Amino acid sequence: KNIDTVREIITVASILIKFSREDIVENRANFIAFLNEIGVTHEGRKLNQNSFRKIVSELTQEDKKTLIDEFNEGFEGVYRYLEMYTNK
DNA sequence: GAAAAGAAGCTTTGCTTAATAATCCATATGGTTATAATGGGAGCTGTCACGGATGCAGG
Repeated sequence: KNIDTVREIITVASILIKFSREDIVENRANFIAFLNEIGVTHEGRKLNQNSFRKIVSELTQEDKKTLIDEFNEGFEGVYRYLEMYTNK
């Protein structure tokens, strides 16, 4: 379904903020322009801000859990250091 | 083949918020006090065994 399109969204976000290029995620319209030029596609077309908030909105809680769990896999070296000093 | 229906793509719009005028207030700094006002205080008090460096002295 659309869940796979969201998977490529967060994966491109993972590469994007992983390679020290941050400022293009927090602003939204330029980010959607970036996603449209790299050629992601939900239902045969480009991405609208309404369409973006729908596809983020129309979404299941367990799938969201799956997406953040998949997202945390690249950022493992940060989290091991993060929790090694919090084992109280 | 019609017709409701929902998205694509424009707009607004009530709300927010970051930039910036205004103001006030901590802060520094200095001055200025004209009778006279003339040597401190805890110091521990019940180690101790060695040891080397002064220290003093007579031959």
